[PDB]
Amino acid sequence: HHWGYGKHNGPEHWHKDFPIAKGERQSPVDIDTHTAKYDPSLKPLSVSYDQATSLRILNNGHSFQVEFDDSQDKAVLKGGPLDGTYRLIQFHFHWGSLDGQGSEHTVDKKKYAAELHLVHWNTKYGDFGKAVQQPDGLAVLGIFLKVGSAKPGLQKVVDVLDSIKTKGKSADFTNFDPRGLLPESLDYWTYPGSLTTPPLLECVTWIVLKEPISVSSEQVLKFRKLNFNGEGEPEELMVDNWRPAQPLKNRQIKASFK
Ligand SMILES: CCc1cc2c(cc1OS(N)(=O)=O)CC[C@@H]1[C@@H]2CC[C@]2(C)[C@@H](OS(N)(=O)=O)CC[C@@H]12
Ligand SMILES: [Zn+2]
Repeated sequence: HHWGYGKHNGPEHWHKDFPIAKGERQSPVDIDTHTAKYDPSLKPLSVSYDQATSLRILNNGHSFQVEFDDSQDKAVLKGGPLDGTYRLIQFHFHWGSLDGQGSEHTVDKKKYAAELHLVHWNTKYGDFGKAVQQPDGLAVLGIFLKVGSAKPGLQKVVDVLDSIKTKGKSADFTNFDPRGLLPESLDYWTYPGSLTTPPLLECVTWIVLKEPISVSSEQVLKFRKLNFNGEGEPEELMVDNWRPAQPLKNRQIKASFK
């Protein structure tokens, strides 16, 4: 009886195995745009993905993830609210069964069709497993997806999903350029939070971009053909793998823009 997103093991159950689920800096949250305050102390944000080295794509049983070589400073996030250098380890998505839901963060209670998370760890802690034990160990760049025009830079991801339909399947996924998944503007909101799945560790500086990317209905439909189950098990479509907004508690969301 492991955690997931079903009726009997979904987000409302997670606290029993992971009591930090009810903690003081849980994610995601609703971003109330009128209350977020512009912070002119924020330094410019820096997304340096030109030397990114993608390796593999994996169906992990709750989403799919594209993994990178993080054994060197090759794809890094710096600047913004961050002190130091954070290395890209993987990206993944959360999405809905219908276009009206799927994102984890919301904006004035609006849900997007999906949300991309580019996960990075602070190089001062040496490895990802040590970084997640630190309050400033991770920086996750969140990007909303809305349904409209296709995102050309996403198509290479969508076309390999057939090959990783079920839990535990992976495929070679080299030479993928994550710059093709970014919107034009790097305007963002930032706040201190957590992993949005178990173990729910409170180790993340969240940086959520204001501008969504557009993906086509066909692209998102292919996400919804994935399976939570393993091969040869009853088919359970991988949809609605998002955690709802959590209490903001004693936090302020800051904006990089006026
Ligand atoms: C190093 C601690 C640890 C973290 C994570 C996992 C296993 C982990 O190891 S363990 N021993 O607890 O099973 C698998 C689930 C992973 C999580 C790191 C944070 C992850 C990438 C999440 O990223 S997110 N949504 O941006 O917070 C979604 C999947 C998460
Ligand atoms: Zn995520």
